[PDB]
Amino acid sequence: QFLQWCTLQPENCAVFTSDNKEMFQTESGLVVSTYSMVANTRNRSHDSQKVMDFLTGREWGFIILDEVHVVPAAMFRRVVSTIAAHAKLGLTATLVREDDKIGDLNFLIGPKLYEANWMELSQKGHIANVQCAEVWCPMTAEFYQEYLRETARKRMLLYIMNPTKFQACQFLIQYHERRGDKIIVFSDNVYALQEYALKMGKPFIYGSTPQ
DNA sequence: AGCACGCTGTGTATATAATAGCTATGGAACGTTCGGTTGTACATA
Repeated sequence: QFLQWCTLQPENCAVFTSDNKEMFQTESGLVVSTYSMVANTRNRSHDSQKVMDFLTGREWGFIILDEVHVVPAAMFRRVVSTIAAHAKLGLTATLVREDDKIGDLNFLIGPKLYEANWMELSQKGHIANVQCAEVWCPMTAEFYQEYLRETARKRMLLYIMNPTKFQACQFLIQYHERRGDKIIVFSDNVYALQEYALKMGKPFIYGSTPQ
């Protein structure tokens, strides 16, 4: 995106991820990295230790914290202190977290400059309109009976795999595919994700996947 | 009938013309047959 929208020459851009760790040697350049590769404290590899020293030694002029709703976490906030910078910007669509650490952003990166409405940009053609829906798949009699006895932690897997949900997902997928739509099926539970994918013969992605 | 002797043809040398037929002898080509597990974050009960 940086290359496409502005005239940033590729020579001055270095991506510090788990794959490649080379750093730009030109006087002034750009580093696009991740919190996991910059907030680590205990164990850094030899290849990743020179890069971190390269980041720390120089006095940067600007830091862009994408998805800044995770910076006030227990350890991610450490990067805001270690990295030297005279300007800090936070970019996030959602500025909410379950705990009370959201307010910590004030003394980490500063105040909230601007906010934008969602419907205003939707009616102006800048973002798409969505008809949100919530389908009620009544649990079948057989599955439901077990839901009463089982404990909290297993009850989750029980009400995620009820057959009616399989039928509803299969019907919607077929209906929208006929409409020439590209569908995404989210699932935080990996076992259900694999079971659904192998049952419908569709690709799936989860945490164990190589980049 | 075998051996000695006389007679007769053949070869070798020389020149020469005529003629047709085969032989060498170089020169050129083509065809056949041998040398994955650990450890730490993060988000939620």
